[PDB]
Amino acid sequence: QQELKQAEYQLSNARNLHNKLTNEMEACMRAVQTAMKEARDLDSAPPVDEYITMLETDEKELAEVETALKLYDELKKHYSTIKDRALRFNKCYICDRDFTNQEAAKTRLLEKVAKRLGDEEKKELLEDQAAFMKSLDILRAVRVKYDTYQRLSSELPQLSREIDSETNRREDLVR
Amino acid sequence: QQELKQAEYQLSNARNLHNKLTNEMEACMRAVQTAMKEARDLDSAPPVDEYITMLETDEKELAEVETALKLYDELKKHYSTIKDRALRFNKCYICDRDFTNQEAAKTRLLEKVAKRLGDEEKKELLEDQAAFMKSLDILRAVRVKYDTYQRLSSELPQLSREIDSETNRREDLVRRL
Amino acid sequence: QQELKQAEYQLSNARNLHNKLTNEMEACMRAVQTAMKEARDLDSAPPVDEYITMLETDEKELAEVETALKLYDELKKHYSTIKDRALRFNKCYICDRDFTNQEAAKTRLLEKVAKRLGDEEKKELLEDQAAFMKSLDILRAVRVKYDTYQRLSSELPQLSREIDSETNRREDLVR
Amino acid sequence: QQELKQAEYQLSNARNLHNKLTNEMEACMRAVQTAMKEARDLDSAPPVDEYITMLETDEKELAEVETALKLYDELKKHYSTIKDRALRFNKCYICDRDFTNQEAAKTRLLEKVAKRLGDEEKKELLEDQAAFMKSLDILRAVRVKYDTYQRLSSELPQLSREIDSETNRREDLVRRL
Ligand SMILES: [Zn+2]
Ligand SMILES: [Zn+2]
Repeated sequence: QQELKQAEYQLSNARNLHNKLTNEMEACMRAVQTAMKEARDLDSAPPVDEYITMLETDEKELAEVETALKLYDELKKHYSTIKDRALRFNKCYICDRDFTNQEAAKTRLLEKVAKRLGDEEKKELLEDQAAFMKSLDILRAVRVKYDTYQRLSSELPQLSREIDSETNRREDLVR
Repeated sequence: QQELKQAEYQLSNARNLHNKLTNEMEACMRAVQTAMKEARDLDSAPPVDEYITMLETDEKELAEVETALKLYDELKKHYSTIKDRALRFNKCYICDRDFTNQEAAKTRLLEKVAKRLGDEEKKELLEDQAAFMKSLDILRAVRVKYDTYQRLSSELPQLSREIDSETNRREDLVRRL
Repeated sequence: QQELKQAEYQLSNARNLHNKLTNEMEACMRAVQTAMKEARDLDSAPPVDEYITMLETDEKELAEVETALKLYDELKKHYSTIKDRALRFNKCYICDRDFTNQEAAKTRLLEKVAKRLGDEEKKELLEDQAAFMKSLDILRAVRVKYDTYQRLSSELPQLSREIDSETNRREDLVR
Repeated sequence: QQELKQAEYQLSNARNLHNKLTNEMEACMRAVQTAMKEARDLDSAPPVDEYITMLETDEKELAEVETALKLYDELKKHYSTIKDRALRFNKCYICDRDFTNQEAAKTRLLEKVAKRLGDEEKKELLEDQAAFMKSLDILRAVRVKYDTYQRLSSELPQLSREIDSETNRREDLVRRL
């Protein structure tokens, strides 16, 4: 008799805890699926297990375009010193030979370096940086909801074992 | 009085949980503090909430040396094509003028590109990439322990206020009875 | 008269040189006026000595937009670290207070920094840097021609006076 | 032979002009070499054609410290508005939350911002701006001398060929006697 009230109370606490934890897990899954759907502009939401890959892709695809942005800048520094020493000082930067009576060789150099540094590349990979940064921010915002979804996926079966064991304890304890 | 028995049972469970959760936050705190001490080889462990600044520091200091390595490679490609067109084809790559009877200017070019080349910059950037990646991995390993320490820092005051309220009810009600 | 032959000889050389140098000055003037017309996209070419003021105009208008580009990037780092901590770590970066039960204050922070992260300004002042660099290169290309025009404007009067002195010499030396 | 004496007269003028223009080139070279020595306080004068790298490096080292000064001022403006909203209105500028019953968090904000507000960095950037502008002005003062030395290095060999032709032809015209 006396401990059956504890067995019933424990089982009731564990049932209600499992229900509440399940609801929170489902909410986190919805939120993370909504983020995955909008982050890449998907027509239907992917499986929750795909968030880790979508986040790693974004973390890398952003780092790639940011390396490429500094790459363009450092190359454009070098090509500008080539053009400047030709225009300002009548000279090829690499071999330090002047262009006196050699205006065609100077013209060829300038027409070459002008084709090394168009602006449309910078426009495009700045648009890429903007899109990958937006997408990564959307996935970073739900990181803690995926992590709670993950730990609740380990905690709910452990609690369910406790519920089933206490259910059998109750079913025995009647006599 | 079954309602007082429930009130004492409800406070028991709460006090015991605040104990279990306090022990878990404190373990999380010791784990993240030792990881912070280890990651930067510190003489004593920093405050628990310096974790975010040194994680963000390692994330960006690693990204910097990885951009610098990729930059060095691209510059080394370009300078190699300059050296190669001078050695293989007797030409300056930029202006398309040969070095026939100009061996001193060819020599100059080659000595210049040889100074825009060198092992030490890649060697020491690779050591820095290895060091920041080690430090970042040590801090990333405890990310989940920092996040639970933080969530428990919200939950313990809420649970503590709930106990205080329950304790007051237990006091007021045992006086009534 | 041997020295009258020598006089008519050097007077003639000076006269022909004054012509040659006059034609070189005029060729330089037309080149720098053409550069000034195309550099700022003018309906008519300006006076030759407007060159130095519009050159140092382009030098400083370029330096301004390049400082503003570097400024925008540094500000965008600060605003991004503020956004990042709010999204990733649920804290305000400045005061180190979390947003638990305060998601309206978190939302206010994120909306405020988003209004500090627009790329229209970068798009526009990258067009400005491209435009001022083009005009500065056009004006830099003719710098040496302008400097020759300037030195010949000192030399031609000096030589002109020489001719006239040798003309008086010749006119005196006939008898 | 009047045509031979006209050829001797032409040769004499070219020879004397080459001498005059050579003396002018050497005067230009000396001036730019002493200016390069002065601009960076060098203990021996560099080769005349290093003038372009010295001018380009002075232009960019000046321009970057002038950008750094503008950077520091805009950062100091932003940090001043953070300090001011905390001191004057008891509030965090970023999140719009007051510091009532939170004066430790207010104190942390103010101490963090005080560690950004360092005036020594402006002193050092102004010292560097002063030094690079002095250096650049020394090199800009000799710009016209270097551009002169450069045009004369094209003209003297052309005139030297003309001499070598006329010195051959004079000797041919006395062989013709
Ligand atoms: Zn070349
Ligand atoms: Zn705040």
